[PDB]
Amino acid sequence: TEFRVGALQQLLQIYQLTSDWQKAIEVAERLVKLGKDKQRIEIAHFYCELALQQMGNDDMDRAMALLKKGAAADKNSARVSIMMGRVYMARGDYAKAVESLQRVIVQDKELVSETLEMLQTCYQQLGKNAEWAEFLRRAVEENTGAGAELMLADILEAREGSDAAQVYITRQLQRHPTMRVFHKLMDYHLNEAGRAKESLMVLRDMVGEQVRSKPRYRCQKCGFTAYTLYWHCPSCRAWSTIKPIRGLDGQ
Amino acid sequence: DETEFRVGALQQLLQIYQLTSDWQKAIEVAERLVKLGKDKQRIEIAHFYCELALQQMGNDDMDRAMALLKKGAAADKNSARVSIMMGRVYMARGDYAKAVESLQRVIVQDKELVSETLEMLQTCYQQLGKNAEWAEFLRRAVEENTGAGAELMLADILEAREGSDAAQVYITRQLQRHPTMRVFHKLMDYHLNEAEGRAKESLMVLRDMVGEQVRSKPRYRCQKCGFTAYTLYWHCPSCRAWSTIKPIRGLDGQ
Ligand SMILES: [Zn+2]
Ligand SMILES: [Zn+2]
Repeated sequence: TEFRVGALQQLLQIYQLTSDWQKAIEVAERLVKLGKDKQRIEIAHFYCELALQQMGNDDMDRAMALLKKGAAADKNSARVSIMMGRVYMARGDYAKAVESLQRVIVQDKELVSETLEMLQTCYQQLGKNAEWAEFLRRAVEENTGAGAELMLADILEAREGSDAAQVYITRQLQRHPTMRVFHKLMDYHLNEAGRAKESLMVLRDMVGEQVRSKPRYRCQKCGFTAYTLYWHCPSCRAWSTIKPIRGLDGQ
Repeated sequence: DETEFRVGALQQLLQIYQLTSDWQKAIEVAERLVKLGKDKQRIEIAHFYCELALQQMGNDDMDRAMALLKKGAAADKNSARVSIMMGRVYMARGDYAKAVESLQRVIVQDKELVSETLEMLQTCYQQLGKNAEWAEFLRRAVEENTGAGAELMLADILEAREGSDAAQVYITRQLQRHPTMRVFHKLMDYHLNEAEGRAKESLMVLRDMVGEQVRSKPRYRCQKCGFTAYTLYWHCPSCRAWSTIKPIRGLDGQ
């Protein structure tokens, strides 16, 4: 309908700036039927933002209703799976929280790293700590990143000591080299007491400065970078474009 | 119009000829588009010549290749690839004086490719006995942030005069001013050199792991499509662009 699509697109952008998510859905729904299948992705995020402000009213069940509408809009949205997970955890339904959250593996494998702080407090309190270490082991070799590698490395330093963990990360750091796991060299720093002990911790600190100063996430549209995760990019105003930085300088 | 139709047909011939490595036929079509007003083709014309000069360099015909390179220089005054290939031609003919001249034109044509000229220039300056001027060129190159290759080159030269310690404090300075895994790797070698006692074994295994990443990581990336490569490809196998592959800058690279 020519100029009418332009007016909707503007209205759609302005309604997100004014954090008017319900109005943003109305405009986005019209664009979906006008041929803009890409706004399907953004409608699910709008239900996620609506649900977020329903959680601030404690109406956790109305929030869960918004998330199911969001899942209806985007089956592949990993954000709805994470938020439905937080709900099932709030209710103590730790089994259903693992059934979602693990949906992220099929939805966006670059975001499985985000479901690991939860799913840990889910396997714990479900009584399945051994099944958890198997999940991490199957996640590290599936290449989830330095996050899963170090969560697994912690479990072993407590089950089998500081010596069997040093030999573990050495093998994994070959298979998947990353500067963060190399920093875990403290394992060598637990020994060695001469002139080189005073030569090795200076090398570690150099690595340590880079581990904390280097950003953790980058937008795939523009170059935006941050230490935490954003669903909406504060530079190009896109959705689902910020993923963890994969590489030596990252995870 | 009738001219816009003919332009579109030349572009189709130029595409088919690039794709078949028919550089001679590609130059003919490209020269026609230049006549019509598409001057940006002169960039593709110089690469077409450099592909031909690469054919003649494979038959030890340095005079035929240098003739083609002069034609490429005439099409593209700014092609840094021409300057480098004329360095290889002068150097095989023993003309090390002229080799420095064309290789150094890269500083103007494409500052991101100067690191690709350092090893031949180091060879040109030792053959002329101008090893002291090479050091001055390198200090200027390190300060203009040419890369870890220049930083490491200057660090061997700084050892050939004042040894360790003196070269180390320079590297630790450059490492802080410009962190790279590669320079970090060299800093590790300075810390075990003249420093055995079961901690060297701890450091030596860490230095190997770093060096294992230095020898095996790709150093080049296409700026247009992000394709990475171990060699400097002038024609990007992925997106087929010309002179988009540059050395990877950063921690992962120079
Ligand atoms: Zn962005
Ligand atoms: Zn490319």
